[PDB]
Amino acid sequence: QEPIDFLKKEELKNIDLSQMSKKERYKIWKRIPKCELHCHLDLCFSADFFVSCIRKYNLQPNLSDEEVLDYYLFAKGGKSLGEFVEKAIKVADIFHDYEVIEDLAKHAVFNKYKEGVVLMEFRYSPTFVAFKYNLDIELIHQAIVKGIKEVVELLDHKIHVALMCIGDTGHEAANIKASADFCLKHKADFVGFDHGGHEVDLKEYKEIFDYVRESGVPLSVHAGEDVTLPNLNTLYSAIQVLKVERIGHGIRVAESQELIDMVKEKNILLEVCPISNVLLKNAKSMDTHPIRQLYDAGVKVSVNSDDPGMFLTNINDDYEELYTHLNFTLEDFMKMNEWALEKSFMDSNIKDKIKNLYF
Ligand SMILES: Nc1ncnc2c1ncn2[C@@H]1O[C@H](CO)[C@@H](O)[C@H]1O
Ligand SMILES: [Zn+2]
Repeated sequence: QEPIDFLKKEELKNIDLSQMSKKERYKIWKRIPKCELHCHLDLCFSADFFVSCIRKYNLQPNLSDEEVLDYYLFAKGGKSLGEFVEKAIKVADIFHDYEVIEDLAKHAVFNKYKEGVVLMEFRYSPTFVAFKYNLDIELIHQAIVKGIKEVVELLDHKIHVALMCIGDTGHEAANIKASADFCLKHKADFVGFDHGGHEVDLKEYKEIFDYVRESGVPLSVHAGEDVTLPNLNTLYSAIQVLKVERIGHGIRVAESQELIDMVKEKNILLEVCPISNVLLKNAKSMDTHPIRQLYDAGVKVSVNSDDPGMFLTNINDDYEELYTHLNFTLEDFMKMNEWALEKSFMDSNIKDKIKNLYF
C-alpha cells in the first residue's frame, strides 16, 4: 500500500459526499487520482515555505509572518490579472540563488504528491525566475530539474512530473523569442511551451510559435482568461494561428458558440483554474463560473490550481469549490482527470501506465 488509497471508478457510487463535513470531503478529494496540467512551479509554494524564504534572506525584518503574506501574495484576491502580474513580480524577491530554487521545486512536487496528484505538468518562466537577481537561466533550469528528479526518485515515481517552458510578458527582462530558443535547446526536458503574464494576442509572434510547434513541442498558451479585454481575439489567434493543443484558462470560450464548436471540433482542452478566476475577478463568483456551462456544452475541461503560492491554496481546494458551488460529482472529476491524462504532453508510455494503474 501507499499513504493514499486512491479512488477507483467502481467505488465512486458508494461515496456519499452529502453526508460529509468539509474535513471528510477533503479526505475524498485527496483520494481522487488527479492529473493537473496548469500549475506555475515558480509560484507554487505553501505559506510556511514562502515565509521561510523571506526570513532566510532577511528580506522583511520589520514585518511579521502574516504581514509578509499580505505584502507579497494574493490570497484575498485583487481587481484583475494586471494586479496579479504586478504582485507576482514582488514574489521574485525569493529567487535569491539556485539552492532556494531547487528547494522550491522539491517542496512543490512533494506537496502535489501529498495532495494525491499522480500526473503533474509543472510550468515555469526562466526569465521570470532570472530577472530579480540576474540569475543564469541554464543554472535555474538545472536546479529545477535536479529538485524534481530527487523527489520523484525518493517517491519511487509514484508521482510523474513533466515540465513546460513559459515565455511571458509583463516583467523586466521578459523575452518570448529567447524563451522559445531556451525551450527548444532543452527539448529533452520540456514537453510543451506556453505564454503567460499579461494576456496578449499572440498572432504577432506567429513565427516563433510555428517554429516551436513544428519542432515537436506542442503548445498550450494562456488565452481567454482576462475579462477586461474588449474582444476574444486572443482565443481566435491561439486556436487558428498558434494551433494550440490546449488553452490555459480559456473560460471566455463560453461567451461564443463559434469558439465552443471550434474547441470541440479541434479536440482542444481548456485548463480551467476555478479559484484563480474568482480571485482575479475573471469570474463574478464560483456560482457563475463558466466551467459548468463549458462542461455541459461538451467542451473538454480539466481542473487546475494555477498558482498555489500566490493564492495560498492547493488543488483540492479547486475540487472543493466545484463540488460545493457548482454541483460537480466524483464521476465528473474522474472524467476530467482522464481527459487531462489523454491531453497531457507527457510520454505516451508513461501515460499508459498511469491510465492502467488508476483509470
Ligand atoms: N493565471 C495566470 N494568468 C496569466 N499569467 C500567469 C498566471 N499565473 C502565473 N502567471 C504568470 O506566469 C509567470 C510565472 O510562471 C509570471 O509571468 C506570472 O505572472
Ligand atoms: Zn496560469
